[PDB]
Amino acid sequence: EVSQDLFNQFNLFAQYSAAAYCGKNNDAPAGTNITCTGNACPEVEKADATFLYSFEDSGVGDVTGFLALDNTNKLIVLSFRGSRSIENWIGNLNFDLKEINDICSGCRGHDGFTSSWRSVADTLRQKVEDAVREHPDYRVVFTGHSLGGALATVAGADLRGNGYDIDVFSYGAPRVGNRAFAEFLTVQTGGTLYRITHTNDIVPRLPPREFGYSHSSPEYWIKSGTLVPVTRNDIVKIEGIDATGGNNQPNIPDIPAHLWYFGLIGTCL
Amino acid sequence: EVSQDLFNQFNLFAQYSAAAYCGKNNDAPAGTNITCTGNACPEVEKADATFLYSFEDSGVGDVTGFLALDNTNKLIVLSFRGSRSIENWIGNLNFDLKEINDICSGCRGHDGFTSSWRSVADTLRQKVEDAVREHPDYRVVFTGHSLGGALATVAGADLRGNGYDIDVFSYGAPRVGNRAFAEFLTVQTGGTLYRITHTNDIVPRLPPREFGYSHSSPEYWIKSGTLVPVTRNDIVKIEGIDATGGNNQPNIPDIPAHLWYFGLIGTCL
Ligand SMILES: *[C@@H]1O[C@H](CO)[C@@H](O)[C@H](O)[C@H]1NC(C)=O
Ligand SMILES: *[C@@H]1O[C@H](CO)[C@@H](O)[C@H](O)[C@H]1NC(C)=O
Ligand SMILES: [Mg+2]
Ligand SMILES: [Mg+2]
Repeated sequence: EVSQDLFNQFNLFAQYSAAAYCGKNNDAPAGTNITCTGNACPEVEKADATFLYSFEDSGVGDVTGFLALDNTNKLIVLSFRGSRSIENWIGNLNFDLKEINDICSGCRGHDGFTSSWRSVADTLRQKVEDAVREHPDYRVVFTGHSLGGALATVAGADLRGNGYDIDVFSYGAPRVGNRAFAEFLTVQTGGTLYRITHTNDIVPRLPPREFGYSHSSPEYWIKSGTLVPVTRNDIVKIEGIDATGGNNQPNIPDIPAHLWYFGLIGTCL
Repeated sequence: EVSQDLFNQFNLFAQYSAAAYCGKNNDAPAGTNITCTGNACPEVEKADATFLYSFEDSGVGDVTGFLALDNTNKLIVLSFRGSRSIENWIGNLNFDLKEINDICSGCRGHDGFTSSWRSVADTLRQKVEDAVREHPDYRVVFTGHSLGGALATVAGADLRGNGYDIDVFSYGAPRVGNRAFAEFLTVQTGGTLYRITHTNDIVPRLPPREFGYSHSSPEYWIKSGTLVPVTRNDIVKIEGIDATGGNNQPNIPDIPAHLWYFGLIGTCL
């Protein structure tokens, strides 16, 4: 229940997000080709994909990721990495909200996520703004898995509307803000947010709705199981803020489902 | 390629080997249903498979695994687990041989593998013969991945001939003995050994041939890639002792290939 072209984009940026974990380089020199261990990003390798900027443990919050240039699919991809130990990150995850009137009025965002992007915003903003210059005809995409998907969502909403669209592909991303921030991410122009979830993944269910958090619409839900390859007919678009019938169900969640988004993600062989 | 039935058996015992890693209850009571985390053994869960005897950190070489009763497929499965950390086990691997003339004269086996099996052979032989006694129409299968594949190979060659056939399914198993032991394993009576390898897996290339180690015949080589699903057309039968063309090729080996035998194995999500 998705166009074949959309399914390919979902698959391609899932591998870009996985490359933020399994890239052979975290302190790469700019210009080297992007490769993954254990065949984690086969389609990223097939393209003329090179680094533009890499960062490890930058700002505060340990923001890790890279900015890439794809000459085959005609993209500038900013990819954030999730936590190095997702099992640890889930348990020690804070729930405090912080007023983010700098993005939208009445909006409240997860304090950890918002403050992490700001500490790196001023640096990352020029790196994307220098890349969009030398390649204005290229599509700028923000992507990330787990915490990376949350960072890409905050970064996308903060840099949108300055001359270029920014599309965001998040995989297993947690809730990032309150109802007002969820409404903002749902209708904000200048790019499309693609929020991907997998079965009963626990992370898209955190922080709880009992703490004022809310999800943006729509949701692209993967019904196929863990370690099962994903097809076009295994994805359901679910419209509605905080809608049920997808990842937001009152059943018992699962951690392994967090690591299977079109393939192995969040870890490397 | 292999037949549809043999392909189904290759898949089933790969999950029995993977269950030795990702069994939820390692110190499981006898009679509890066999389940896995991360969907690591869905075919075992679908079957009426229960634990007969579970052993963890047993014997000398930290022998871990379980004996299982499968009433759906009429099987008595002895599954051996590999090393907890495959990377550290590959490095700290001795190449010392020890005479095992009581299995076959002129035969020498890897001193580590043979001594570990002997440290629990008496205990495990009784548990197996007890299960064969109450289910004489059941097939006895020894299986294992990595170090577990080596233990299943030497335990089969030892216990064979005592009234019940013993088939062995090994996945990514290293060499265990000299050429005299390889020819014995190749033509031994009372059961069939299925030695299964994947692309350029490093473990079936250890210990090196230059230290007096040989591989039994034949070889079932999975030529499909890592994180790629296996079809029956992706398995190649290769006859000949120490034959080349499958896993034994003059190229650079790979560790991730060791963790993909029909699915994720050797680690758990
Ligand atoms: C980098 O990628 C390009 C495009 O595929 C390729 O032609 C080039 O050889 C790659 N560089 C290396 C060192 O592999
Ligand atoms: C255990 O498995 C058997 C056979 O598959 C089934 O009849 C039984 O209901 C199961 N019980 C539990 C608790 O899983
Ligand atoms: Mg959201
Ligand atoms: Mg052998």
